[PDB]
Amino acid sequence: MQIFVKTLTGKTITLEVEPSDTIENVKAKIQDKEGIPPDQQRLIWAGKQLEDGRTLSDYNIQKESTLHLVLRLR
Amino acid sequence: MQIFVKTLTGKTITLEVEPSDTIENVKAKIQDKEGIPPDQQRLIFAGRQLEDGRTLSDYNIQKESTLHLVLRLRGG
Repeated sequence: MQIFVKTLTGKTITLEVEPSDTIENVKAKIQDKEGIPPDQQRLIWAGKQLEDGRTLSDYNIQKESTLHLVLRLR
Repeated sequence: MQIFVKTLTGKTITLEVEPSDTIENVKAKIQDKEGIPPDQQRLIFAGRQLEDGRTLSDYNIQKESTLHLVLRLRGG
């Protein structure tokens, strides 16, 4: 299925994912498409930071859902 | 000075801060007003998750700026 990942800087990308994809999986796909290291990525849904071991389905993230992405640089 | 803190779920508050306040200091103020423990807070400005030990001045966060608050809690 397709989801959207938007930064808070106005940048939007599409991703092809599966409901059973883990958040860690999704970060890997974002690295593949955009080059952003997973260690920097924090994905956000329902106002909160998602956990690497949980799946999209776990959070009721469905087709055409929009996630937020913010970056931690340290 | 005044800044705004907004969640990504439509909740907004005002906070009185100083430029020399660290992000950690800001989290303490949010806990004072909202009851949210600092470790459950993440603050965002211009797409960047802010580091706890740096200041509002370090990030060029000026009066009437908006910070985004993202929550962080195991299982949710």
